[PDB]
Amino acid sequence: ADHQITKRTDAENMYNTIQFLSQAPRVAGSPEELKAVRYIEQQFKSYGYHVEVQPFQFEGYTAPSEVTLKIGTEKKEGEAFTYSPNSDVTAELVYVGLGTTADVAGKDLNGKIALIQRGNISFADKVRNAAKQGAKAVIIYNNTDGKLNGTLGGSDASFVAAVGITKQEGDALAANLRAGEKITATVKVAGAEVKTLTSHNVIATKKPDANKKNTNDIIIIGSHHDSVEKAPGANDDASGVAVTLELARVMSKLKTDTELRFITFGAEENGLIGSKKYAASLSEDEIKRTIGMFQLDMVGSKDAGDLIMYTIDGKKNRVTDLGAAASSRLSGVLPYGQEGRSDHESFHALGIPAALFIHAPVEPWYHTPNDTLDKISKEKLDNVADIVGSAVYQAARPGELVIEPIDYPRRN
Ligand SMILES: [Zn+2]
Ligand SMILES: [Zn+2]
Ligand SMILES: [Zn+2]
Ligand SMILES: [Zn+2]
Ligand SMILES: [Zn+2]
Ligand SMILES: [Zn+2]
Repeated sequence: ADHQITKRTDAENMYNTIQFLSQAPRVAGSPEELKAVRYIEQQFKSYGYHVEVQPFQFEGYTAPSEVTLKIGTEKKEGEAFTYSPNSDVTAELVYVGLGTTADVAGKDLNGKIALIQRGNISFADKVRNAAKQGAKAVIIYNNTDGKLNGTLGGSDASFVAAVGITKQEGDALAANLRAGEKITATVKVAGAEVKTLTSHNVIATKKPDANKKNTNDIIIIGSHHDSVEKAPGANDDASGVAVTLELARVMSKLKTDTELRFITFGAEENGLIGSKKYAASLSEDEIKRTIGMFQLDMVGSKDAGDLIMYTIDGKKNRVTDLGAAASSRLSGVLPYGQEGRSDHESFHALGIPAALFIHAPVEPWYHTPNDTLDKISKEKLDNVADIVGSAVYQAARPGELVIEPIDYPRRN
């Protein structure tokens, strides 16, 4: 059965998809993401699919033009978190540990700037908790080297300007404050702005066409078509889009007894907005009938590691069982691990078996201007299409689904 897939997976087709999409970054809600949506829609149509485009709005964020952070007089290096409000405050700096509801409680922060350490709770909770006590601004310092780049999740007027700084420059301030030093700081954020944008999900569905063998099962194969600012996103995630499109083309040449939904989600980098919006469109019957959701994200980099399957809870499910079965016949042992950070999380949330297929550890070009076409491996793209396609086909081919018992290890 695998041969029906493996003899049809065209690596050149996938390479070409990536070439077209990665000519420029595809920031969610931008003209470039719209261009990708149109392109993807047209390719699905070319394979004979009826296509639907689901629109949705979300709050976008334009990084601030001026990020000035100063400790008394010396100018420091800091980066405002996404969705950070604007500010022009100069006041005493107060250390509030991790910034929990208790840490900031027993401390006078009214009109002051809070110094918080990165820990477990979200950057959003810290800013929010500090702002609740009167803090006019928040300075968060990293736990490791390198600049601290984070996001407050989404817009929220309850926030106050928030900027991040490296661990070294943070432990120093915290130490002096604990030592009893009275420090004054300056936090000025200008340029930041939030506006409503529209993104889209592209859905191509192949209804079962066997006949008496048709089941009422549904399988979703997805990827996301947006990329981060300044990143051409060849591997993240044009690669996933490419495999999604090619597998749709491959399946159009075969009879199936399972409904297949090939989807490219928008605004994945903004917090899985697209997939959340699509998941929310499903009926209770559709949810119970979806036997598995396969997410393809970063599956073609010559500089990435081996293929692995990630689940939200780090447990095996129907999708990892199918992935492992296919791989066992085609390439060898395919491990699984625990990780979210992609659209499969939106389906796992509904109780639908889901897994992310990705090459880990990821390449160093991840989310950089270096995530380009010349880093792509046709051989790897073809391998992923072969494995994911055969895993899906094990279920979609006419006849009852049978998954033989096979062992595969969990790997972190
Ligand atoms: Zn192959
Ligand atoms: Zn092939
Ligand atoms: Zn639209
Ligand atoms: Zn991605
Ligand atoms: Zn990404
Ligand atoms: Zn080779």
